[PDB]
Amino acid sequence: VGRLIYTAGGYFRQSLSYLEAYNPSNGSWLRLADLQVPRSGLAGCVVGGLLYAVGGRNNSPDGNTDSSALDCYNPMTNQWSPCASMSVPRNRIGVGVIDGHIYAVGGSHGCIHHSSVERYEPERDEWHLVAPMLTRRIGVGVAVLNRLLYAVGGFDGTNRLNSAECYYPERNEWRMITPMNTIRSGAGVCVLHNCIYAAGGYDGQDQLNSVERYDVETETWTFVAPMRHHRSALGITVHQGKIYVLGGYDGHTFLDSVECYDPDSDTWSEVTRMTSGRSGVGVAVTMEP
Ligand SMILES: COc1cccc(S(=O)(=O)N(CC(=O)O)c2cccc(-n3ncc(C(=O)O)c3C3CC3)c2)c1
Repeated sequence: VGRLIYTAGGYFRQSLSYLEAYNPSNGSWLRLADLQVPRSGLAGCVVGGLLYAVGGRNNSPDGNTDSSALDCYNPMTNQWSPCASMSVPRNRIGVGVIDGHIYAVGGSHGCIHHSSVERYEPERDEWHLVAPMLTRRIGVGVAVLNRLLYAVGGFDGTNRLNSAECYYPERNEWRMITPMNTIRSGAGVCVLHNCIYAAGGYDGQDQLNSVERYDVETETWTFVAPMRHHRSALGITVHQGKIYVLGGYDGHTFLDSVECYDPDSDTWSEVTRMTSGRSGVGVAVTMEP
């Protein structure tokens, strides 16, 4: 009990510093301490009850600065603290947590599209590079299932991708998995039960409302019910057995819509609205502040 969905950063006209937390138990939103530096295209995650904001870019009227930053938010104090920075700036990043360690995957630095991957050790406050992906990927969806790390879709600098790959930590090795049925860059990727879900994204022509899931045992991708809204650069998380998608861009509007997927009924429903429309947020779940 007592866990909230935190959304950090994002974009609307410029990169944002907002940290806001939604309580599914009562529908309330809380505005919390702003990020020290505005950022869009970041990712969020939680280790040990602390929220981490990783990478992104500060797009402002006076600049576009890609971020190598790792910042830690403590709900007990409502304060952000800098942690060790990554080896390289990573905008349009994806992240995943394995056994208390944060993996930062891909992303861009200027016109460079990274295949590199690095791993953070909170206990030592250190990053170290691990094996790079087989493909350069920005706008990459990342999730962890059964202590394996998945990198899904994205953009390699020439093509948006339907491909996906998996990292096996004990071998420090990446291997391709079955590709998705749809090209997706800037999708929301998460894990629910024994499947990796890829929701939304951009296929090179349109923002998508379709959603597909990879069953790690059968190695197949299957479509589930589509979202009500097409969206790219959405936030996503799982809470109490349901997927939540937050914001994104539908080709016309920066959405404030938050939708919730119930896997038992295979249905999406609108559950709340963010306080303002935005895309490119980082999202994670931890205890209320
Ligand atoms: C029109 O304004 C917009 C519209 C949507 C999002 C933003 S954003 O400020 O949130 N943002 C812009 C940036 O960093 O350029 C961002 C963040 C994460 C990933 C991605 N991402 N990565 C690759 C692709 C693709 O086109 O294949 C995309 C885009 C999402 C499909 C972009 C600004």
